[PDB]
Amino acid sequence: PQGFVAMEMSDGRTVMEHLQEDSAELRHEMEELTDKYDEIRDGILNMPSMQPYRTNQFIKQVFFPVGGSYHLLSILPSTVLNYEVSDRLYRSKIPKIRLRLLSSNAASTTGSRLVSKNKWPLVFQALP
RNA sequence: UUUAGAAGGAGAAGUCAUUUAAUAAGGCCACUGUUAAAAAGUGUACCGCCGGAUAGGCGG
Repeated sequence: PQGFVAMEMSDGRTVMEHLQEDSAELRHEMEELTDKYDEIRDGILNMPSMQPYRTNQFIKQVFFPVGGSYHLLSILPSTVLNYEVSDRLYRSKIPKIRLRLLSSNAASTTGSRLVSKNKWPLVFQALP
């Protein structure tokens, strides 16, 4: 579905936009291929929000002091910011570094759409 | 109690061949360097005698 949604129609706009519009062009296109179009659209537009329910050895877990007690933070990285920053730094003169480490297979198994698009992100060079 | 904790990046190799950088030219004019210092520091040692004496002591 992450590939399906990312396709561009004849006007160059995403299937996401045409689904949100329920555009007659997309309805006509899909109904020529399947009768399930209404259920596909409803499922895509009604995807649940990802909720944390557990933790693992692999998530970075960090103690932070609060009033002499310590809370146990679990740090989640942000993909929307990583895509946005990697985009905006591609078009600016700021001192920047490109991380080029993820393979395509590794990026795919992160399971994100944006990480598959943004496998080699640009990032700020915060150096002395 | 720290985006915690972990890590072998590695082997090998012909860069070669050739070449007009030339032509020309006013750097000139003016100018107050200036007053005042103990070279000190005994620079330095000498010649014998006792002692197997390299050790360690002596007179002048």
